[PDB]
Amino acid sequence: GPVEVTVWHYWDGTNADAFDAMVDTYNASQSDVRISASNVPNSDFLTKLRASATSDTLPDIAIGDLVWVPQIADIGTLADLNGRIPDDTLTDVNDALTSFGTIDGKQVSVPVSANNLGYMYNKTLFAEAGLDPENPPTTWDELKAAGQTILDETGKPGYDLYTQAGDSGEGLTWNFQVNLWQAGGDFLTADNSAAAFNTPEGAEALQYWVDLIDSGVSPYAKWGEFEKGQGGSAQEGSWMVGIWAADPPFEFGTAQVPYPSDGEPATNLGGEQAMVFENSDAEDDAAADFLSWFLEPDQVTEWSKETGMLPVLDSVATGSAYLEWVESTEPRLLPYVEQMADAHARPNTALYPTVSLAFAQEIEKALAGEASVDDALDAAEQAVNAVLKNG
Ligand SMILES: OC[C@H]1O[C@H](OC[C@H]2O[C@H](O[C@H]3[C@H](O)[C@@H](O)[C@@H](O)O[C@@H]3CO)[C@H](O)[C@@H](O)[C@@H]2O)[C@H](O)[C@@H](O)[C@@H]1O
Repeated sequence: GPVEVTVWHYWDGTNADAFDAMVDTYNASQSDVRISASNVPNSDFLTKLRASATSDTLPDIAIGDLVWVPQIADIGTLADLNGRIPDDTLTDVNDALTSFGTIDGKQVSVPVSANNLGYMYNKTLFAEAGLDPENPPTTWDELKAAGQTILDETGKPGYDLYTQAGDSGEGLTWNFQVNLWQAGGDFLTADNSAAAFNTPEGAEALQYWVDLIDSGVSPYAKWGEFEKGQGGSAQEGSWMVGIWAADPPFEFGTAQVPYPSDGEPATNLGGEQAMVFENSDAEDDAAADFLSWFLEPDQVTEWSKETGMLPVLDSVATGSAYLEWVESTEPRLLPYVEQMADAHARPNTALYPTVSLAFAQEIEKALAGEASVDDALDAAEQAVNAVLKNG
């Protein structure tokens, strides 16, 4: 009988139905491996893995959020996927995501879905303000000026900023990182040992946020006005194209995230990564056989099409097949697809969640008007370095 391989994931809905259909397809396509997939709730997933390490009942495959990988790598020994998944598959996978998935030299994760942040806007409100509803802003200066027009002409915020840290800080941090990278900035140093953002580039990105808030274009603590149909625009994840293209709350448009004339295009990557917990070389190779099949172009194309998630393979994101389909079926996803070339991943440190909250709490003081841009970047660097240095 087949090698039995367990997969834990947190997908629900369409995504879980799609994944179960692909498991069925793989299971019926050969007799050497049988995949048994289970849903574990997103909020329960890490705590289940910690208990499972203690009870020696870890799954063979875990599929987790990007920022979980480094934490999971400390819960249980992860197999190296290099030499298990075909070299040409791993080369094709988005480089930011294979780099992210490299811990102690081993390819301990591979992405199996992707998403990124984009610019979404309300065409009806743009038109009401006297803007061209088909011509979104392309630069920071264009966004500030178009947002100012929306505020001046309609009394509504031109652009939402994610300005409150909340429980994790990640809404603020991961929206800010986009603009830090577009300014030519870095978040941590290349070895994740220290902050790298307390720079002219960092101050350019934070001064952008503070200028938007100070003008009233992006009020402090007013996230979600855009989503209510009461706001010009917002950074939104690619998953929103799918949620809205079905039952839209208003006529929305999408674009590349506006970037500074003195800078470069950038965005931030989300999505799910697969990890194989090390057992025997036979069992690791059984698990990696399923992941190899899952990462072939035909699977990645059909999976992306049906879930609205962005493909993890460069060859699919840039392929005529997939692009023609996006143009025919979900054309507002195209800017998100094109951004896969410029997208960055967060740093692969196991302290990232603590780093991100320490960062977000200090930066929020500048957004709230309680600190200067220079003092908040100094404070954020102190908080982050204390978290990184002291472990
Ligand atoms: O962009 C606003 C968002 O920012 C933070 O979350 C960052 C994570 O966003 C992604 O996860 C999203 C899923 O893809 C969606 O299908 C859905 O469940 O929403 C989550 C985020 O809530 C990304 O895949 C992750 O890698 C990112 O870390 C805030 O914490 C969120 O509250 C905001 O929604």
